[PDB]
Amino acid sequence: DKEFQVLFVLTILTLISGTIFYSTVEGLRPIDALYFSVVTLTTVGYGEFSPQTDFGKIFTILYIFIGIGLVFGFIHKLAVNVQLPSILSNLVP
Amino acid sequence: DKEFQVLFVLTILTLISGTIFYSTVEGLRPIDALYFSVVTLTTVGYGEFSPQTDFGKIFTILYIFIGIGLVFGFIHKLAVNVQLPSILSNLVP
Amino acid sequence: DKEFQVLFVLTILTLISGTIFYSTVEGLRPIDALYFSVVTLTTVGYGEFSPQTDFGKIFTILYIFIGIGLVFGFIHKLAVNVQLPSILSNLVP
Amino acid sequence: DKEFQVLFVLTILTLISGTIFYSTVEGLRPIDALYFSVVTLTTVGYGEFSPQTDFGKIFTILYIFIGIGLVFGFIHKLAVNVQLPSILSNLVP
Ligand SMILES: [K+]
Ligand SMILES: [K+]
Ligand SMILES: [K+]
Ligand SMILES: [K+]
Repeated sequence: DKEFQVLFVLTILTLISGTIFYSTVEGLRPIDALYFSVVTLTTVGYGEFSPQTDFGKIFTILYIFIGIGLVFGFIHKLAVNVQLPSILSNLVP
Repeated sequence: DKEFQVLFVLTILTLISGTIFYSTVEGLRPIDALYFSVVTLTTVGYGEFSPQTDFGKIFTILYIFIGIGLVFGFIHKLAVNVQLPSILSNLVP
Repeated sequence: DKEFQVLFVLTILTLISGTIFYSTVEGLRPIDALYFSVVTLTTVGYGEFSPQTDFGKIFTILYIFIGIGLVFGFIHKLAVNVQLPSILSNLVP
Repeated sequence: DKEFQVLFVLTILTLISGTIFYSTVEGLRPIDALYFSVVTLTTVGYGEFSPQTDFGKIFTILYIFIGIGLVFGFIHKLAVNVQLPSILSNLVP
């Protein structure tokens, strides 16, 4: 549960970093920057927003490599250590 | 096999939730909303439909984090506990 | 190595099925249909081609759920049982 | 740590190959070709750049199958053998 908290905070900080970057460099609204960061790191990739600048493209490359591991790490812990036990508890009437 | 049934039902409910949300908030046809929900949670992300409203964007963020774990959990069980044995059984003439 | 061969053939058959479906229902050139099938099941999802018909959308939903498991199963075996040993062998001068 | 170095170099070479291919065949700027290669192999798939030629489509199919395993292998090692210990070390004041 300390592992979950840590992954939770790391995920938030990572996404705040993306939000700051894309709003600054690609000129997105903060909400759009946050959304883009999430859709990128979860690898959903809508692409409706996609970096138009080389700085944006280079950062996105680095961001994916460093960020995917921590985002999926958090999702995996969320699924196995949080959602799994919760659904199980519901199954005992 | 009770695990498969549970993951099956959770996946259906999750997708129904997405269908309801996107048809309501983003104004998609139910079929398009369902399709969008699936393409989002499996992380395929065509993006032909992509949320235009901030409510849509914020929900999609939360939906991905909560939904990916249960959708891939179902796919993984479907693959290992259902498809794997089926193909194996076919390989004995 | 029989496991690799089986996953290889299952992957080919799965992709041929997608090729047939999308060329028929969505009217894509066979090459475009094959490409779409691959980009869908590997979850890359360019979306340049994305189903315009409801039949196309419903099939794509089912196709993803049934196909992702077998495609990633093949990729995983290709990586661990084929590429891994190959690169290792190269590392001994 | 020799495993990390090897996966690091293999990832670089794989991406250089993609950069060369897409700039040549699809006529992309090298930076755009590199970006496309990364967004493809990590399966993010923005699709803003998507192959217009059949040669491009066929290569992309083969590239995904051969490349995904080595890119995610590198990401996984980066996450578990590099990022994991680093964050842990930060947690001891
Ligand atoms: K993906
Ligand atoms: K994707
Ligand atoms: K995508
Ligand atoms: K896309």
